[PDB]
Amino acid sequence: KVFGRCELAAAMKRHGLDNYRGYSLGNWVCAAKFESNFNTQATNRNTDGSTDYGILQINSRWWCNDGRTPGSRNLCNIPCSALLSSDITASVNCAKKIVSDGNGMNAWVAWRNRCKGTDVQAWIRGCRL
Ligand code: NA
Ligand code: NA
Ligand SMILES: [Rh+]
Ligand SMILES: [Rh+]
Repeated sequence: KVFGRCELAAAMKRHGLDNYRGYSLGNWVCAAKFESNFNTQATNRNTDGSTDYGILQINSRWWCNDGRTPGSRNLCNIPCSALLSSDITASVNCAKKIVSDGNGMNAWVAWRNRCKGTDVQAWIRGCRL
């Protein structure tokens, strides 16, 4: 599923991301924009052999099992394919574990490089929430 901006903002708010660990909803929308272009089916291979999955590009090195990432963890206790669903529940719940892991949203290099220190409120401007 390719979400609209405000549709994704509403779905993330309902699933409890707004101000989760102090990160305003605009931070999560901005991260999703630059990670996946709001596409739940997005996948990308990493140099280490792991793969990033879904709307927030969650990694098989630590967070999910994709059956092909050797010497990895599955800390969200899910198949990586769950992160590609039109239903973002698994990606949200797994993102809450990731953002709680010590580095906050710096876990998403796209957030650090494209969203941190910017006017992220712009990502939810105009949305009915
Ligand atoms: Na990415
Ligand atoms: Na894994
Ligand atoms: Rh939902
Ligand atoms: Rh509201």
